[PDB]
Amino acid sequence: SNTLTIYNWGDYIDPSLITKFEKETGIKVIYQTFDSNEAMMTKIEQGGTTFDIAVPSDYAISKMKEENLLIPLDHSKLPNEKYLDPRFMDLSFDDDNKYSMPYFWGTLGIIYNKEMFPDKNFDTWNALFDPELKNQILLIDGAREVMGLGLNSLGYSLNDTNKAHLQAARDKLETMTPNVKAIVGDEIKLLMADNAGVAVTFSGEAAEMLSENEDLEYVIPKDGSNLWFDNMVIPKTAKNVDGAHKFINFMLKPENAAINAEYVGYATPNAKAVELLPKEISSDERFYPDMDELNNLEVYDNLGKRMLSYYNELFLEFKMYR
Repeated sequence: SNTLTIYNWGDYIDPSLITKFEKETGIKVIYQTFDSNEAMMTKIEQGGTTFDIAVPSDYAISKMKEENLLIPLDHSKLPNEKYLDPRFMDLSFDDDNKYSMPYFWGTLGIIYNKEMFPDKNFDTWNALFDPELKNQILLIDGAREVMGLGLNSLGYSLNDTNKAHLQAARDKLETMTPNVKAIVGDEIKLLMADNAGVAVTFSGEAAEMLSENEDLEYVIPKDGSNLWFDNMVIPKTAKNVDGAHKFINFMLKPENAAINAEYVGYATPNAKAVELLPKEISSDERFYPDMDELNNLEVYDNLGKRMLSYYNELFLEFKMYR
């Protein structure tokens, strides 16, 4: 058809690139946001003819593969793939990029106000359980994120499928509850803006936050955290498959990738776009770390429908205690 329907995370594109795309292709873009991979998957699983593009994380791509929910990409319609950094390609969630193309990548970490907590060390997930942090923490509303930090706080993998370990992680996270002001998503950056003094959320949200408030700092705990990749896919709900390839190729153009990274604040996977960014952005090693610095991070795995649903049930219980 002549309409393209995009499903993406909240606060995760420069709207001016959608305008630019529409003007350049004559395609009309419809754009719906989601707040988690779990919400996105639920909707895509209902089927019908809905979305031409979705932007799932790593494990969700592998899960959507398992469910036969993705359309293989025509790489001949994607010549801008050559500009991507190969370190972000051919990763185990989507071998040979058969189904997906890198959008943004990042980490998970702690954003804290250095003036509020000058005596604290957020180098460990265990700093978050300090009883001086009563009602101080804004936690990302994400099951893999929060179960993962609970597991990591115990010294376990964020992909642990030992049920005894998962129950231990839920019990641990219960002990954090007095320190939790709210469990929220995109609101965090606004709630922390200097218009609670600790947040756990994604690197790009932290980049935006730190740029507006000098007193904030972002640290990735040294006892392990998450490294993630969000990639564009064409779900089987698609009607405008050609248009979808056009959008993907458009977003792989370096000037578009640079504009997007500059506006949104997340790290680009596009090796030519990095050059186009202002050096104050690209030189920031909290957001553009050296690959050695990432050697203690773990990428979420698709644990299967049953175990992923159990993570979701445990996270929901944590959410309900309070």
